Amino acid sequence: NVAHGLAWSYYIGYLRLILPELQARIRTYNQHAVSQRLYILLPLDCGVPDNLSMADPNIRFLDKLPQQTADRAGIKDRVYSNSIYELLENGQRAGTCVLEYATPLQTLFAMSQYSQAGFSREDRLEQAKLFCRTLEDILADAPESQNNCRLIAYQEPADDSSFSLSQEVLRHLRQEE
Amino acid sequence: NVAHGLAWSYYIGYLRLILPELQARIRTYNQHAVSQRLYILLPLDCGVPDNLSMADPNIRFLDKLPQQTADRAGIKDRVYSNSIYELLENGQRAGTCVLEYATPLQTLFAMSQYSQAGFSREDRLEQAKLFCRTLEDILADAPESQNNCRLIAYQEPADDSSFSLSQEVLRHLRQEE
Repeated sequence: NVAHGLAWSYYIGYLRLILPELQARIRTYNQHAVSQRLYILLPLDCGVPDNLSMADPNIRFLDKLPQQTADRAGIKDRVYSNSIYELLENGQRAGTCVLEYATPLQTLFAMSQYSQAGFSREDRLEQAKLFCRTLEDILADAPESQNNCRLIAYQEPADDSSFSLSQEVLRHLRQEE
Repeated sequence: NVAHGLAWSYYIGYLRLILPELQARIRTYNQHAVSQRLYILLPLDCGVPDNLSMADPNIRFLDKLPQQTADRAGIKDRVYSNSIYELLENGQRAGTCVLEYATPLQTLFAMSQYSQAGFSREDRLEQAKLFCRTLEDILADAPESQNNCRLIAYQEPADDSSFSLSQEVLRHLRQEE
């Protein structure tokens, strides 16, 4: 269903455009240290806040990369931007990386709320899973992915406290070892 | 099929974000004249070149609007940009407007070429039509659309010369009368 098109659109109109130029952008910043790879958050609840420091204050915005621009579909200098965050753990800087949510999941969340979209609110989790799975299969085979990015899919427990998002990211970041 | 999700995603992650701020952006430019409304090109052949002056040299890039920025899905200051074109007719400036292609149609075109996307190349025209139709139905009811934008859907003849894209746009622009 809908997650398949959105996963493909996310690759085609974003990942395949930005991944081949990412390492080069990261070097340039590091002169003027940031881990290689784009870390893409995939919350299966589709809860995508716009400010990441509100998902977890241990994720703390540092800076932006150098913008990448390109002429796209009649738009001159369409801008692709990405943000660099520091991951904190017990008050210590434990990691630095380019981190963001996968925006199509916010697009599934919204769809589920608009009547005329014929997308039922209880189909969210199944579409989110389909989106993650489609996207992994795309990136296994993707020439533009060689390292390059890491998917961080997760599901919060029902419905207690704990869950650290920073710790979730820190786990994958440490793996890169 | 896939065009439904893409139309909804186009509204949700773009049109509903940019249309409420567009008129205000157009006034600001006009101080430092451009028709109101975003003109969105919908070629049913899904042929979306990146440079519009290559679709028709009578469409000639003038300037960009003031960028609109917002914090979106962990990205700080994601940038929405739009380009202003002059429409020429027999060497005379006949119109000035903010013009672009609908990018999801380029996303359908690409999908049709990747084997693993299970999207057959001969289903393009039917998905393009579905995308246009879904998008019109979204924008009939859309509070964010009140004027605001104009869809210009068209299909080139098989397979002679003529067809002017500038003339196609000029027709809808003149209607706004």
